[PDB]
Amino acid sequence: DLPHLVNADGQYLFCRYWKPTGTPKALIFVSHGAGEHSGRYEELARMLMGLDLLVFAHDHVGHGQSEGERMVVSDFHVFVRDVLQHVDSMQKDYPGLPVFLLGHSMGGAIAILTAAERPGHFAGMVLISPLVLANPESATTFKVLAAKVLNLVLPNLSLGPIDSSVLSRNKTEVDIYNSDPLICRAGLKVCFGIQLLNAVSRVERALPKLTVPFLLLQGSADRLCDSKGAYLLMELAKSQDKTLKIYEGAYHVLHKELPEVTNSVFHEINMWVSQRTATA
Amino acid sequence: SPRRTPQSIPYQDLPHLVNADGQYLFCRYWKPTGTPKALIFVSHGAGEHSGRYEELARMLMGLDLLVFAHDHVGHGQSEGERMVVSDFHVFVRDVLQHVDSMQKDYPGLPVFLLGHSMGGAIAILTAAERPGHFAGMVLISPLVLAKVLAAKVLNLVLPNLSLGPIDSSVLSRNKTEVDIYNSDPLICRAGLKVCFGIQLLNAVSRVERALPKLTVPFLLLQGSADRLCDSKGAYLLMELAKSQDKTLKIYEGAYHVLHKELPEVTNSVFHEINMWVSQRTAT
Ligand SMILES: *C(=O)N1C[C@@H]2[C@H](C1)[C@@H]2c1ccn(-c2ccc(F)cc2)n1
Ligand SMILES: *C(=O)N1C[C@@H]2[C@H](C1)[C@H]2c1ccn(-c2ccc(F)cc2)n1
Repeated sequence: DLPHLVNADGQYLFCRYWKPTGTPKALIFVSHGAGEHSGRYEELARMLMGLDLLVFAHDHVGHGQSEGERMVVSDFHVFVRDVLQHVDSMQKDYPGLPVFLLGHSMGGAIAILTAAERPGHFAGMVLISPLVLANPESATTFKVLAAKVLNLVLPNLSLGPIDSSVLSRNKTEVDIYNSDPLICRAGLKVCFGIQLLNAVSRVERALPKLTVPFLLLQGSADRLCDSKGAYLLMELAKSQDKTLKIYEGAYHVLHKELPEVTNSVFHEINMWVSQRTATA
Repeated sequence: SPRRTPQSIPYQDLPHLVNADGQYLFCRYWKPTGTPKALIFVSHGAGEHSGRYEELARMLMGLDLLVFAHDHVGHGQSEGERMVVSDFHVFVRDVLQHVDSMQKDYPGLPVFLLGHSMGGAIAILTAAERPGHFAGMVLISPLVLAKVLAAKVLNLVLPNLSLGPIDSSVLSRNKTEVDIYNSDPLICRAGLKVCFGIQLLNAVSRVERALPKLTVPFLLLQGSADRLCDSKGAYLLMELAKSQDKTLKIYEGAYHVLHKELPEVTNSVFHEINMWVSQRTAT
């Protein structure tokens, strides 16, 4: 019924496309964060489509309108494999077009790992508060063994839900988040918590070989992805073209923050992609 | 006899200004053909002078900005004992004097600051002294991160006490630019004097205290392999400044003088400044 793709595990992934009227100048894959879905990138995608980019996305397995037990994954690499499947199909239909990646939170870790798996393949990456660092209190050998032990008996045990007020200072956007039926607001399950720790460990190992151009957007008051991880990404990535923008006092969901922040975010992505699309 | 530059040119033959201490500062102007859209002050680094910003200034003048500069006291064609200053604030006071004179002649125009190394610390302190006054600041490897006090009282018995001259190869990976640096007679290549090193430590301490009140928009350009201004200081400036509009660009493997680095770096530096100032000049 709906636009979709069938992944290597035989699971249906819901697909979304924002095709410009004329010939596309470039392709851009949108990778959403944990618990959310591709429908939340409607405004960003419309802005990008207005630059003559063909925007495409899928809801990651266990998210939005895609199949899978909610916010569970056999191995974090499944997300990367599925992005590469979708990118490869699009590129076959649009040969020679440059391909960009845009990712938020966990979607940002997926984008990093996707570009690290295919060096020199992506024209650029836009990262909005990417998941790159674990809280040191949750990554100790003791806490990892405790989580692994707990995983054996109660893999679906919830770590408790977050206070949705840490997502954005924009109260209306918090209320939109809280009433979207496609968002999973249930607490992080132990088994998925371990997969996010695998994602952070894999990101850290990938940075010395990451050469893709990137734009990194980060809020200074983000309680989910600490701003210190954005500074470490700027320092450790080997990319020759890297830009960081810090939004003072902003929370996690920068593209759904206070209008002053959101307008700047859209403008900065517009300018950065536009400058690297003319280059093609 | 008429007052002359340290290189014996009468100041009456050159654009100049006289600072609050009665010292002549050599001035430089790059005025666009038509009506200027904005003003931009260029603040040079320690040991160098305003003549090294010729190319950057021509690019900015091409955006219809009126570019202006002076050689800091004790530098280039200005007066004063070489690379010595009574207090670091003298540099800030003199920038404000020049900015205030230009603004009187061009009322209502937005004013930007562009600074490299010590010139960047001057730009930060200048904007911190006048909140909401400057439209923006472009910083190229600014000086933000650091018992020579014994040597300060030992600079009463040994005034010329210096730290070793730096290895010019550390400034840029571009060998031609290193050779240009080494043969410019207006550059002071002598090692950093202890009394001046203390003033640079005062600058860094004052920059740290100014950051919680710094709100000016800024663009920060920094090389990852800079041995003079460690890249760590650029990350700390991004974190501690209260500015709502702040952008950092890191040049992987680049040295200190980014605007005179390898062509791939220099071309990006010029382009990024062009785009950043242009977007804030349209306003
Ligand atoms: C920029 O204008 N610079 C002047 C030359 C290079 C950077 C060096 C410099 C600036 C500040 N300091 C300094 C030295 C020691 C110390 F403990 C603090 C500051 N050196
Ligand atoms: C992005 O999609 N992210 C950002 C980061 C995980 C997914 C989210 C995060 C950080 C900390 N926690 C968390 C969840 C539940 C809990 F009880 C305590 C911390 N989720």
